[PDB]
This record gives sequence, structure tokens and C-alpha cells, in this order.
Amino acid sequence: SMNPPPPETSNPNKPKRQTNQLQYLLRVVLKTLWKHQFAWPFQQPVDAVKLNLPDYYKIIKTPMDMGTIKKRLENNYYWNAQECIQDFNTMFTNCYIYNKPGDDIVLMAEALEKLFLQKINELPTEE
Ligand SMILES: CCc1c(C(=O)N(C)Cc2cccc(C(N)=O)c2)[nH]c(C)c1C(C)=O
Ligand code: NA
Repeated sequence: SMNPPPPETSNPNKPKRQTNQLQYLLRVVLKTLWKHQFAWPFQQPVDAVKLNLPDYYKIIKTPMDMGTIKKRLENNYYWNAQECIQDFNTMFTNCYIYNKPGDDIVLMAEALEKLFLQKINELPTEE
């Protein structure tokens, strides 16, 4: 069994921009979600080999996780906040697509998503 390569986190050809919204996503949104008691299943790419989920990457073709998001934020991978917000949304949706409603992993995802959306409501205006 094999995992795919992880999502891209370095590309010197991709133009980059530091923005107050992106700083907010790292400083406030990611940091807050990362420390949450249910963050641990989302802090790295799903290891389908270790977890014995050989169909995972048959079902999930755009994998995403907070470890990848943290790296993208910390090493300034993004141009805008919407790119990052999309990554969070993809992580949550993948979980809801792959797992059954009311699986523990889904309850965890929903808790994080609720917190995520609350923080996104305070996304600062672009300076
Ligand atoms: C339920 C499996 C799962 C987890 C999960 O439980 N994880 C990823 C922690 C873990 C366990 C076992 C091993 C490891 C390691 N990385 O070594 C990590 N997270 C997600 C998004 C899912 C699914 C299928 O949606
Ligand atoms: Na499902």
C-alpha cells in the first residue's frame, strides 16, 4: 500500500503575497484550530497505509490537511486568503465525503469547522 505525494507546499514559480488577511489566518485561525482537542486527526496528511484505508485515495482526489495548510502559511505559499480558506473547506468536505455521518472523525471535523467559520467572520478587511 502507498500514500500519494503530499500536496504542494513549495513552488518558486508561484507568485507570493503577504497580506493582513493571510497573517490573520496563520496567527489567529490556524493557531486556534491547531490547539483544539480534536485537531490531531487533521494535523498531517491522512496516512492511509498506517490506517489501513486502502480505498481512501480512490475516493479522495484532492487531499488536504492542517499540516499542509500550516506549511503553506508559514512559508508563504499563497497569493490570497481565499486560497487558504478553500484548503480548509476541502479538508472538511473530504472528511464528510469519505466517512459516515456521525462517525467520530465527522463530529471532530464539524467542531473544527464551526470554530473555523466563527473565526472567518472576523477576517479583517484588506489593508
Ligand atoms: C478516521 C481516519 C482519519 C484521520 C485520523 O484518524 N488520523 C489521520 C490520525 C492518525 C491515525 C493513525 C495514524 C496517524 C499517523 N499519521 O501516523 C494519524 N483523519 C482523517 C481526516 C481521517 C479520515 C479517514 O477522514
Ligand atoms: Na459519506
